Amino acid sequence: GSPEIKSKRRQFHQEIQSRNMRENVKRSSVVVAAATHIAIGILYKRGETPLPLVTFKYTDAQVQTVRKIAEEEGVPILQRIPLARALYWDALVDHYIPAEQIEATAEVLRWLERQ
Amino acid sequence: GSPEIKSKRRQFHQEIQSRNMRENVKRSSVVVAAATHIAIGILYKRGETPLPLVTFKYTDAQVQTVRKIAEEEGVPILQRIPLARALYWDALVDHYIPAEQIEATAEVLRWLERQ
Repeated sequence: GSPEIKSKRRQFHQEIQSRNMRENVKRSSVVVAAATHIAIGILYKRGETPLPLVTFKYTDAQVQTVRKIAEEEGVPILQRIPLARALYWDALVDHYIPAEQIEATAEVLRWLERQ
Repeated sequence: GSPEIKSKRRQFHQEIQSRNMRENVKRSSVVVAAATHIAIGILYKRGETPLPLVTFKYTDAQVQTVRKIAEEEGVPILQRIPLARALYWDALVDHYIPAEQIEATAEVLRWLERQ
């Protein structure tokens, strides 16, 4: 895949998703955020997901609502600006994380295990 | 305005816009892009617009379509990754550019005047 086809895949898999925001937050393990700009959902369940999965991407004021819902549902949210940005631009929703984001995502999930 | 209200304003002014992509490209002076990721429209007309105005923001595969339409309509497109990103995150559509982007936007418009 060319960068162009990657961009088509990203847009398509965003558009085909049929989940509301609460459902997306609730099914996530953790939210990686850049406050007021980005929220990315990550799902990782040992022996279910072979790798962390990106569940959602929201932006701007939607991040406020994600924070409100995450608090209600007991999903932790962490400020990781570079990871949030990289996943925003490069990840495909409902797919495993890109290789380049493995190290940073594992660091978040070690934190999550401690939480 | 707090960063939170800025994010609400960005999202609102995006949602209230009622223009299609061709109309947005056609009314722009130049498109600032990060290929396969971002396209931002800029309008600047001396004595009409006191400052450059952000006309649109598109992402992912939509950038391909913006490039196709820009070619048809004679609107130049320039790769400026840092400016495209900064406008993506911080600018309000249908408003003048943020102060921090004045220098980089003026550089693009000097180029445009030469074109």
